[PDB]
Amino acid sequence: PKEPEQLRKLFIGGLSFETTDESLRSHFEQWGTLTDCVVMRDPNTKRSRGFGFVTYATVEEVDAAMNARPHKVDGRVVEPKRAVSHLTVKKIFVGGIKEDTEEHHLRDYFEQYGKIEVIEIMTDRGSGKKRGFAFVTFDDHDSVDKIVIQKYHTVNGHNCEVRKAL
Ligand SMILES: CS(=O)(=O)N1CCC[C@@H]1CN
Repeated sequence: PKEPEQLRKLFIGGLSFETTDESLRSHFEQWGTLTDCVVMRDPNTKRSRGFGFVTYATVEEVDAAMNARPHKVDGRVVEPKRAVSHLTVKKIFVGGIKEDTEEHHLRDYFEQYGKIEVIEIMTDRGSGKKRGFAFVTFDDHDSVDKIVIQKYHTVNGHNCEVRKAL
């Protein structure tokens, strides 16, 4: 029961024009089995378009590669990102938390996706009452990318709606 291929791909931007299918594969095979690895090139000149993609056998292998950033590939720091579900942001909206969800609930849950920098539990401008949603800001976009492709998020017993923010 393999994870969907779309969830096992990493788009690699910022490639050296010298990077090849073979050299990109040799690099990223350090973090797992690669079922696909392509450098995008011009159809007429064969000159590199400066980006490519690798497909791992499992999602855990994608995580391993992302946790090994920064990647310097053939002398150039590249920019890996998970495939589109790119709106590259570090902040999420968390809705459906009602009035009893506190900072530590959100922190304890979301800290396993990435390093948290800000947690903002929203309150009513007039009364101070909790409005039932929050924003979490991480230090890096991959946390958010992992979060928003999950079907479900359960925090403080609530089934929450989570999406990318601004
Ligand atoms: C992640 S990487 O393979 O590009 N690279 C950067 C420094 C550590 C490692 C070299 N072994």
